[PDB]
Amino acid sequence: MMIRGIRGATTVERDTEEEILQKTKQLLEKIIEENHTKPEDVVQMLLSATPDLHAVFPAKAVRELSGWQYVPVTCMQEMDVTGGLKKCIRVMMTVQTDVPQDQIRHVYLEKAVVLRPDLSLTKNTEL
Amino acid sequence: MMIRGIRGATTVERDTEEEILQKTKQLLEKIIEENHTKPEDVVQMLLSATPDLHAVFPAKAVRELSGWQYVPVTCMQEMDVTGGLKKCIRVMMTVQTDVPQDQIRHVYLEKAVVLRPDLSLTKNTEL
Amino acid sequence: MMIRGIRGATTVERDTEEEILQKTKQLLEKIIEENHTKPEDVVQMLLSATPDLHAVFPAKAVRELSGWQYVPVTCMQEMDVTGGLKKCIRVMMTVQTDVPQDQIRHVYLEKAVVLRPDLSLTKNTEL
Repeated sequence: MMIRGIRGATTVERDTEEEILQKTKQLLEKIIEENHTKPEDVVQMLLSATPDLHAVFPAKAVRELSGWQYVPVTCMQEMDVTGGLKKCIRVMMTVQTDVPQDQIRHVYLEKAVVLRPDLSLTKNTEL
Repeated sequence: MMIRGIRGATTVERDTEEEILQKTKQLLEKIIEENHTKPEDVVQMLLSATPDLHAVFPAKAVRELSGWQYVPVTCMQEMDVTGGLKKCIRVMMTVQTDVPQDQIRHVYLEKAVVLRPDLSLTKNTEL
Repeated sequence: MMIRGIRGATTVERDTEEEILQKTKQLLEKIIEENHTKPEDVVQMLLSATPDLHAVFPAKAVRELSGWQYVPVTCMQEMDVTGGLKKCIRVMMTVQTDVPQDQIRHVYLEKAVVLRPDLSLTKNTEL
């Protein structure tokens, strides 16, 4: 049937394997929870990292998640945009689903919450 | 019906936000003109930029295109190839469509016209 | 029919066009033979290269393979992980197939044999 991309993004405080794995895992887990995604219905996944992250391939966390051992995943370098979010891991998970495009739940965590499309910037936060 | 990739590429003269969004929008518009693509039929999109481009994520132009705000898109850095076309933006748009693979209209604009494969289906269907 | 990614990887001894095309073509042919892949059933392909490879886009091997000239493909840079495999080409081939996720045959050649899930761990018996 129809297939849909699911986006997510998250950040780490430091380029360490523990942080990259933990935050990638948490991001994937939230995407799964919000979209009700079963690993057998995942076509494939891509994860990107900004060029300030080198400790580990974030795909390791996907490969270790129980039940996800056959999900095809690979990584890539995000483009280096001047002023772009630093230490950022992004997902493109492709899933078989009947859920319409405008109801798919994309997930933005940690410092990537500023990437939510739903928000306008608050001009005065205090009064 | 089936899912198919549509490829595009374009270039800019300068690493500026207005040029990268303008040429990326024009490339998407041309893809829509030629393939008749409706945003809800797009599974997902990937945009790449050569590493001489840093001013903006080209995906911004997709996110701002009227009706396309729910199309999942993310970017990546293109490889740096010796002699590779400079200042180039490429797209891979994954869509649901019944158009056969050899009729999908891949779009090469600006200096990326040098990338077109110049295939001959008139001959390939025969010999 | 379901869509599924197929993963592959290989390596070259030298960053030359000749070796990159030779080893990418070998990798493609092996994926095709293990999965019985027909080009019209390929949605699209992505190929990544480590940042030590500049001589050619590995996608040239796909564009030049007989009957694959309408398979949409594009490339990206793999992320630079410390101690990541050097001179490595990775593939994500998206295909229409009824084969179960756990029976897809992912192909890892040359020095990328260490990326086989069943070999990646062998070193744990030794150090």
